Amino acid sequence: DYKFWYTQPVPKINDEFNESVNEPFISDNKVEDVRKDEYKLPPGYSWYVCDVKDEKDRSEIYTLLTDNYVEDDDNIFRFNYSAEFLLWALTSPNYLKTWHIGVKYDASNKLIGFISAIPTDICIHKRTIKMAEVNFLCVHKTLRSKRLAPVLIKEITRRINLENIWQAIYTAGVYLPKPVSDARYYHRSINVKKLIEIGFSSLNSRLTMSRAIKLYRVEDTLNIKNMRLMKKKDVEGVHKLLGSYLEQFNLYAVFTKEEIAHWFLPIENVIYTYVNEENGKIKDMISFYSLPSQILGNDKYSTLNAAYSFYNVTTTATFKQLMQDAILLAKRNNFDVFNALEVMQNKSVFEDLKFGEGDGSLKYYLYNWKCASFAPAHVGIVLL
Ligand SMILES: CCCCCCCCCCCCCC(=O)CSCCNC(=O)CCNC(=O)[C@H](O)C(C)(C)COP(=O)(O)OP(=O)(O)OC[C@H]1O[C@@H](n2cnc3c(N)ncnc32)[C@H](O)[C@@H]1OP(=O)(O)O
Ligand SMILES: NCCCCCCCCCC(=O)N[C@@H](CO)C(=O)N[C@@H](CCCCN)C(=O)NCCC1CCCCC1
Ligand SMILES: [Cl-]
Ligand SMILES: [Mg+2]
Repeated sequence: DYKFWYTQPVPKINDEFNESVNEPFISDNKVEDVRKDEYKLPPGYSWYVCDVKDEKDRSEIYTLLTDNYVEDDDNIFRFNYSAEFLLWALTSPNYLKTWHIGVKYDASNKLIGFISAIPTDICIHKRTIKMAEVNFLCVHKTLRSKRLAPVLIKEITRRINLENIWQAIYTAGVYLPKPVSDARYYHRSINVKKLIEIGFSSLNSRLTMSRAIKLYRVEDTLNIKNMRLMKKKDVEGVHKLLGSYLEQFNLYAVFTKEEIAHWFLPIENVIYTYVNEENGKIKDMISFYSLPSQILGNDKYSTLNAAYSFYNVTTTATFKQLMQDAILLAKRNNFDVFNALEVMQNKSVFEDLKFGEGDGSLKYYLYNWKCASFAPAHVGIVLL
């Protein structure tokens, strides 16, 4: 059952809506009526507002997620967002410090839970709505299944509603009421022997080690020869190319110029964006973010270096050629695997480019919004 989720303005498990339905579960909400008081925590635990711009607070969030964040279904790989990744993820334009909420255990003064949101304009089925994007919900492994997570959820909802914002977008690997879409992850091996060693991949009695290395070999030469790291001059051209491209989709972020600068200007070991400029015009782009996983219980390796497909647009090449070059640039940047969801145009190139189907899928959710669900080809946004 979903005893907490049932109490929320989200679809029931059997709710099915027509294409023409595109509206809040609960309208005419009033900032005036929102609770002013912080939700109650169990005895000896306290809210804490985290300053992600302070290196020590940001270290505390980092340590909590390194120890306690999401794993694969077999508990071998744990997401290991870097501290600098977290700074970038949480400091987007017009972010609110008061949306970065920790919970401390009073007796140790240590952070045991966290939840965050950033503001984002989201276009769902051709209506743009101010939303919050919720991410990084984490409770310490030692305090699980004590119903802390609905306290964290209800508290960020209250803070977000104080800002006159009544919809949110979030993603999870767990099934919850009720996905507006569901995208499988696919994986394109780069460092094959490592991936075998750590049990990310496997060999069969058809594939020997040398065969598997040969299969995934790539030519160190770009299809689009001028693709280069994006520069601050490129920001308006990226904004034009990406903004135009994204409008075809059922669900996508509407980016200002300033969000473009934030979300794409490269930061080593965090975000990589490459552009093809022609005539002072940006005609193609490739982006991917770095998200390592800590490898649990492997004597030889501690970390799996992984690049995640972000936003990719081509006007002068094929999309296969574009994504071939995205794999190469990730190889050039020392990544072991290139990961992508079956969103946008991506699935169309998976078989050709030797991506393998994963064992997880990422569900997309909206809070307080009622709409038809859609196939993930129609999803045009990637959350972190
Ligand atoms: C308008 C503004 C709106 C703002 C708010 C919008 C919504 C934002 C929602 C958040 C979006 C975050 C997106 C995001 O960060 C990306 S998805 C990743 C979330 N993080 C992890 O998976 C970290 C590893 N696990 C944990 O820390 C814990 O297991 C957590 C904290 C997840 C659950 O802690 P726990 O100790 O295992 O459980 P209880 O405390 O006993 O709580 C049980 C209740 O929590 C429901 N639950 C479990 N996992 C959930 C999940 N991933 N989303 C939503 N709900 C989730 C569960 O169904 C149950 O409710 P139910 O009885 O109805 O079934
Ligand atoms: N919601 C925001 C973020 C948090 C939610 C994120 C939810 C996802 C959490 C992590 C997760 O399950 N990853 C999956 C996605 O497939 C994953 O890596 N599988 C890998 C490793 C499986 C390890 C064993 N079990 C996987 O299949 N390799 C197969 C690779 C292979 C390459 C060669 C060709 C065939 C397949
Ligand atoms: Cl080259
Ligand atoms: Mg709990």
